[PDB]
Order: sequence, then structure tokens, then C-alpha cells
Amino acid sequence: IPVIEPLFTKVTEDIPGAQGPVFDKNGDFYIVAPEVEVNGKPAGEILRIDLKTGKKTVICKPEVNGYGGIPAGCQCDRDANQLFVADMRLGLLVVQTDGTFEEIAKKDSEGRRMQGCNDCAFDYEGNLWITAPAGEVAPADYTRSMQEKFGSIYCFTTDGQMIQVDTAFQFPNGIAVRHMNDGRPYQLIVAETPTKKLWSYDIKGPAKIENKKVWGHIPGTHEGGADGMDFDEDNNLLVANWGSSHIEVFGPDGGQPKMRIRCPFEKPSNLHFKPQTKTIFVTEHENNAVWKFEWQRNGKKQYCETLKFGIF
Ligand SMILES: [Ca+2]
Repeated sequence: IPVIEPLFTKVTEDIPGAQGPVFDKNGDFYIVAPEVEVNGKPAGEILRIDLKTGKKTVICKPEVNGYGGIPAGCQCDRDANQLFVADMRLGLLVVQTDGTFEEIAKKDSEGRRMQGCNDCAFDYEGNLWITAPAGEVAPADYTRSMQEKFGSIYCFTTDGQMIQVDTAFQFPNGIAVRHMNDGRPYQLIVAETPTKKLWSYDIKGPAKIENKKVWGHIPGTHEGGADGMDFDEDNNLLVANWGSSHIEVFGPDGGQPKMRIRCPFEKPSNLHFKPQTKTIFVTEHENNAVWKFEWQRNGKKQYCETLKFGIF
């Protein structure tokens, strides 16, 4: 497997468990620091990063009834410039640029207690596919599916339903939606960290997935595996392989990586493209920092970049 070593430029530092890189509708950059703690208790943060200076600003430090959050992944909304943030303790949150937030659901569509989420992905129809590797949300005792298969997958629909679409995953982590050239969502990819697998499903409709399949294989025998992921404009899937010092590049058909990207660190956690560029911002856990490098092409257009009221 051919490996490339592009120049990684430092963006910002000192962000405990740095991940969830995302750009909003104005091109502003945000990341999450899930591991910030106050007296050993969760006090995770959502930060805005000034790309010109690298200076950090904590816009949200989510807490519900005294239970601090562990913000873990993000997606920017389209119809309003707001962030949907997966939280390992609080489930799914909607965070405004002013720093205020709202908890989306304490229970799913079946009345079952919500699970802590790690990452999410919007399809072009506006449906949000979410990974939930943690156990029940706060106030329940914090647990995570690294060893046992209790991690779930959800789909927060346009009509506001929080639907659990699958279960029994050993730490479902990164998640991405593959679309047809005409924009129709047709395949859901889910990373299962410790098992070194990438799973796929055929998206038949909103909150409807079928035919679970082992889509791709993650290299290495190290502790870790596939973390965050994202598609480029040609539908190649770039996946952070936590603990391998590489970002794996899968072709549109999956299987084994067709290319690897060497990182100047061992623990890449997530990655996200800057709109309209080849620039990929990579968060990592070794130094708790954010970096950026140039990919071979532009990123796949995000849902937030599309137009609701366009002609085409
Ligand atoms: Ca991303």
C-alpha cells in the first residue's frame, strides 16, 4: 500500500482529547475537548479556533443537572448556522455560535434511554446518522463499549425522531454517508474501533438501513483502530487510524486501503475538510493538538454547504 507524507502544519495546542473538527456556514473552525476535567469529573468543552492566530475560545462547556458533558463529534446544520454535537455523557446536543446549547433527547423513539454519542454525519436529505459507543447518558454511570458489544447507531430525522437503527457494536466511532452522484444517500459507513473493521449498510431511506456488511479492513494490531472519517469529492474515504500514525484512504468500493497518509503523530482522532479546499484539519490525541495538511483534492460537499432553495 503506497504511503504519502504531506506536510502537517500545527494549528492549535493544549486541547485534552482533541477531536470533532468542523467548519460552520461562515467558514469558522471548531473542535471539541472531551477530556477537560474539573476535580476528576467530566467538564468537556466545545471551542472556536481563530485560524489566523491559532488562539482558542471555549464557547460551550455543556452541563445538564450538574453532569458535565464529554463533547466528542460535530456536524454543522444547513437551515441554521448551528452545530450538532455528539456528547459521550449527554447524547446529542445542538450548540449555537453564542455558546448556548440544548439537549436533543434523553430517550429514543422507543422510549429507551439515550446512549452517549461520539460522532455523527448528515446525509443530503438532512438526516443525522450518529454513533453511540457509550452506555446510557448521564445520570447513569459512565461506561463505554471498548470491550463489550453494547454500542449503538442512531438516526435523528428531519421530523425530529431519534431512532436507534442498530446495536451490538464494539465501540462504533467514525461515521460517514456515501451519496450517489445525484445526491441520493445510499450507503452508511461505520467504524468499529477495536475490531479493525469498517461496516457498511445500504441506506434505503430516512432511518432505514439494511444489509450490514464488513466493508473495509483497518491495518495494524495496535490498540486502537478506525476513529473519525470523511469523504473527499471523489468518494474516497479517509479514516483516522488511532494508534497507527496513519490516516487510511479507502477507494469507493472499500476493502483494503489503497493509500495511507503518514502523520507526525501516533494518534489521529478525526479529520475534516475546510470548505472549497484540499485542506484537511486533523485532530490527534498524542499531543492533544490540531494540524492541517493538503490532500490530493477537495472534500466532499457537506450538507451545510448545499442549498435548500436552489434551482440545481
Ligand atoms: Ca469530520
